[PDB]
Amino acid sequence: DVYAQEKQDFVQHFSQIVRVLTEDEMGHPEIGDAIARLKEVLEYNAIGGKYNRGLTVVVAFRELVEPRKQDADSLQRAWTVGWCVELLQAFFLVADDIMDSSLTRRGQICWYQKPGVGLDAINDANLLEACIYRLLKLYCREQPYYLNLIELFLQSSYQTEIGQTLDLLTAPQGNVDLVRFTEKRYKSIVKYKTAFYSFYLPIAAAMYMAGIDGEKEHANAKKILLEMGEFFQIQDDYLDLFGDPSVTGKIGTDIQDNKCSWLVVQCLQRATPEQYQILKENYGQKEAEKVARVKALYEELDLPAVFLQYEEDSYSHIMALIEQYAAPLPPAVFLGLARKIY
Amino acid sequence: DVYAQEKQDFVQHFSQIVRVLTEDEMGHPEIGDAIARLKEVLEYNAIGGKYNRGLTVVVAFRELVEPRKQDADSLQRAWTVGWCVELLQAFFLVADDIMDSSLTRRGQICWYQKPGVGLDAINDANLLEACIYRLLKLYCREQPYYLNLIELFLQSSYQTEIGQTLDLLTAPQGNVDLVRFTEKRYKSIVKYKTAFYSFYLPIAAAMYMAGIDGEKEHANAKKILLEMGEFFQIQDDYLDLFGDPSVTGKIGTDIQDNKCSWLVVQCLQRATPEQYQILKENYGQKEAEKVARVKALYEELDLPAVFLQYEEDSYSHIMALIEQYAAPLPPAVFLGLARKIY
Ligand SMILES: Cc1ccc(-c2cc3c(NCP(=O)(O)O)ncnc3s2)cc1
Ligand SMILES: Cc1ccc(-c2cc3c(NCP(=O)(O)O)ncnc3s2)cc1
Repeated sequence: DVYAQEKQDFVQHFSQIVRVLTEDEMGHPEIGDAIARLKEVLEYNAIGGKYNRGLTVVVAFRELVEPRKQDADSLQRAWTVGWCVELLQAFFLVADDIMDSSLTRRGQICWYQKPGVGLDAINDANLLEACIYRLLKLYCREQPYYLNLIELFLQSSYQTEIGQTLDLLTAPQGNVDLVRFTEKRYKSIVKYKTAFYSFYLPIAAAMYMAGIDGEKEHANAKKILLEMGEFFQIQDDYLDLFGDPSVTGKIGTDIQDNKCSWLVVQCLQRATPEQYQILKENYGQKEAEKVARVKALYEELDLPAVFLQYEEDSYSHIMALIEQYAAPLPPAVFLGLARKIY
Repeated sequence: DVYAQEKQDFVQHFSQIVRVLTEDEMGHPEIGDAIARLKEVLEYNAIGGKYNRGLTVVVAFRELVEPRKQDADSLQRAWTVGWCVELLQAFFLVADDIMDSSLTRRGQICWYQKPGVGLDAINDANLLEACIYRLLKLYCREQPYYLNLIELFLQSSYQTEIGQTLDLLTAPQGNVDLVRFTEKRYKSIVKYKTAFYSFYLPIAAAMYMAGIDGEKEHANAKKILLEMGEFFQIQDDYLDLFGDPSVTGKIGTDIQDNKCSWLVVQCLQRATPEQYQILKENYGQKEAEKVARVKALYEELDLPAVFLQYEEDSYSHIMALIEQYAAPLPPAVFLGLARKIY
């Protein structure tokens, strides 16, 4: 991977990200205990994932900038901005896991379930978000793209938070209501809640760092990348239930949780009224056999075939979008991502 | 009040703040349900207080700008930025009330305790914060002070969130530990958690709107205003227990809640070891008589006299600070605030 090549250097820069977010305030003995807590919060929640989003900033910056302008300090800013994208994500997850009452995240105890944390994790989460703008100011304050990146991350938060409201409205806990689970609503939630920050954000950020700041160039990249984000999430919903779980590690609780999955959406538009009932009675419940009987209704409806059909169509749609909207960015910016996700 | 004069026009602008935060997205039928939720969140949580912080932006802008540059649109931006300060506050309180497990706020049910809200209020809170930057962009994007205000509000969040961590570390729930309750720690919590956003923020914001953007001018105003914020909070802690409660409406649960109040701090530095014990045994507990016996130990120690003594010293300290650090701002900027708080 062009990712495994830059990965080491990405994770190693984290030590410096942290030093700087705790050292810059060495003039204030008074708040040392809060800054220690902050460190623990950064270490527990920004570390442990694959870093795909943050790393995309770095890879894209390398492909976008003329190599004579990749001086040591330019790269340091790319690593730093990649970590900003990872902290934005760590803010969202720490807060989501509290809202979902999740137990674990990456098979580790969620931060809010640790002894002594509880709902204080709400402030911790907000602190992760604040670190983003601290780092931008520390590293990028003099740069012509400074304001551009501030606005991009604030817009990234807002889109995500809007998509979270939409999700929450669409799939309450303690409420089966499949009338909400439409195709338009599904695409909407995906686009606002995950595709903007997961896919648009990191390429956009490298684009601004590269001086590529035109509205049209960004609109064009966004068209391709929101489309990829849509596919990524649909594949996430398919795997949840059909992914061989040793190939994931996770085990899908989508159905138990009344999630607006891609599966239940397709299911609903493909179902005589007797089918509705079996779903209306088994969706969003805890026991194995009532969750086995939904997996059975999906298998019975060749939704795995439907997915494979969707994955094929989607891949040629994305490639046509690259052909049509990538220029004047090197198509490889988008092709590297397409390769990771297909 | 110079406040009651501009108040009406402040509260009336809220209708427009909301229209604009829900109308600007009329191109996106898809997210209408999230935007309705947002409206409800704004209406329930940004309305109902006295608006002292937001109004300070407006009053200060009027005293700082030459009146030939107070065109209709300039004022609209001042009203809007005042509402930004109120939304920053509404974000903090919605989240604090969740962390504290509070029941009511302004004698109304906290937003997170409303049926159907619960911990979704965490996203709602974050949405209040995001509205700030949406409004700044909508109203102030072309202005030379734009970036200055963005940075000021992000710094205001960060300071507050840091002070919240400090508070949370200092006064856990389920932990009497008076060893943490020192004078230095109290001043620290107050300065970071409430004085920066309550007092520095709104004057600073008007200063930038006025073109007053020098680091020295801001450092000077900050010295005066963090000092006022310290006093305001100390008076808040005194009143909690001794304020005639018809003059407040509230009724102080500081002692029950193991709060790092100004009172328990003074108490501790003024106490033989037998006194420590009575406090160590009665602080942070629920029943009336164990809370009556702390109020008794305070009265017994002439802490009300101590306060009145502190209030006198404080008022001349502030006035000397105004004399010394106000220029070239009109001293009235600071004197109006001193008048509200003393
Ligand atoms: C911008 C970007 C780039 C790549 C990804 C990927 C996530 C992921 C993945 N997800 C595991 P995860 O649930 O994201 O830890 N599994 C296998 N391949 C990939 S590629 C996500 C976002
Ligand atoms: C910038 C600024 C200006 C004024 C205030 C005041 C709050 C307040 C007050 N507080 C009642 P509150 O608990 O703030 O609703 N009560 C009486 N006078 C005042 S003045 C707080 C902040």
